[PDB]
Amino acid sequence: ILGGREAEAHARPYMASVQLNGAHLCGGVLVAEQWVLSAAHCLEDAADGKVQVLLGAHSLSQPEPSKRLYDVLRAVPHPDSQPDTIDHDLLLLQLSEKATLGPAVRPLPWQRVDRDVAPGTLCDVAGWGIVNHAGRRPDSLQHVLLPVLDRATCNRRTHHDGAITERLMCAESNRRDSCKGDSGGPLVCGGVLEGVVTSGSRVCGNRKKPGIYTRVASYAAWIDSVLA
Amino acid sequence: ILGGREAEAHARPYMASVQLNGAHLCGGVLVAEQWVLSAAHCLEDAADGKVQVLLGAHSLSQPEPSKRLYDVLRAVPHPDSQPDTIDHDLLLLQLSEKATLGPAVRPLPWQRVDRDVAPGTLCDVAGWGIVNHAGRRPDSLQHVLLPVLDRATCNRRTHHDGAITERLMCAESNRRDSCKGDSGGPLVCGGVLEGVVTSGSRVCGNRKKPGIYTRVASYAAWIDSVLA
Repeated sequence: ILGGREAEAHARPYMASVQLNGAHLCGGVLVAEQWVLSAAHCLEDAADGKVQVLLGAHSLSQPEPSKRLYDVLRAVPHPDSQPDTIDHDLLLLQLSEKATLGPAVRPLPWQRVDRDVAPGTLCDVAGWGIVNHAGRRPDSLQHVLLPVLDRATCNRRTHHDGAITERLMCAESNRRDSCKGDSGGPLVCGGVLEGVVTSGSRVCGNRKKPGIYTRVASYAAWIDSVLA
Repeated sequence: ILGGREAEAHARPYMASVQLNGAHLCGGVLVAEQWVLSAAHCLEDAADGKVQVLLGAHSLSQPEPSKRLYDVLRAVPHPDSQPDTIDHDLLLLQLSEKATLGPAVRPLPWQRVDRDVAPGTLCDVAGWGIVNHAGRRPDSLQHVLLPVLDRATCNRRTHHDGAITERLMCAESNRRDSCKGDSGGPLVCGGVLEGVVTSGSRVCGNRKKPGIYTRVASYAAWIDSVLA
């Protein structure tokens, strides 16, 4: 997160860190007791090793009683994920067991009505991604409030040139923005999960290249079937 | 609503007024494009007449551009609802057509994870019910912030002595409370629907007799089956 602030201790209990051999790789959001939503491009770059999910954490390096690591039994793609759609694709991670819930670990309901978030709405993005362009990695969870950008403006030739489809949404990237290591993390509006960070190799903090989040309402039926 | 204040007009786009022969009878909450959640008893026990649900309203009498009346195609009470109890006091009403969504009309996501809300949590209840012990009714929507009360305290012999099932929850009622006409309406915590105001004769604003709300998380499977 660029131009953000350190989040409050464990104020976002659905927040997950998808890890690769014990190192933060991408964000994730706990969506059921045994399921975490993340970005497919995340698991693709998952080096060669043990993928695990860290729940109940604030600080990545300090011991905390709510911190718990789970193994991923499997990762379930959706119907039209292919070579070329992977940048903005979702992935459902199934934990080795049901997560122990409490004040520092709790699923977040997601939006199930396919209707766009009104432009200008302030949504919260959290993550342990890059904090400056030089690559400073934070220890504690960061977050920022970003206004939703209307798709029309996001698709201008000067911005994303028609690449933003009905399954994606944009947020302003004027200084404040999500970046490298924030992908797979939540975009929450009004206490409801509306999108998932799916940055890819996008430049950060450039107002002309707004942040991209794939809309979870678009995949509600699919999430439903796999969780049931 | 007792000890509340007038809610900011159309700030709660999911609020519905279940009406009987043109008058407000119960509160309700829009949970899908064509479905409204309410309390079974509030409807089932009343006098005969035409049932309609009013969406996009603030004032019950003044014309407003977002206001729309919908007929009900059918009502699906919970199967275990009985006239001699307040358990399973949920009712699903199917609108004659899909509601026209917009800034003032929008469904509210509900809790699907079974879980209890942490005691002390501040939840918002809104409704067109009685504003005083005399039985005065407001023209505009009112709301009040209530802290959730743990089940053990609520089940004390001095409070609701055993009556509160695992699928019921309470909220404090010390001079602030939901009351007659508020039944069927939403108890919202953190932007997500957690409870539905239960029907049942009970005094209002008495701190010794807390407000009882039906926990929607315990009925997720049933709700899902009717909405499919």
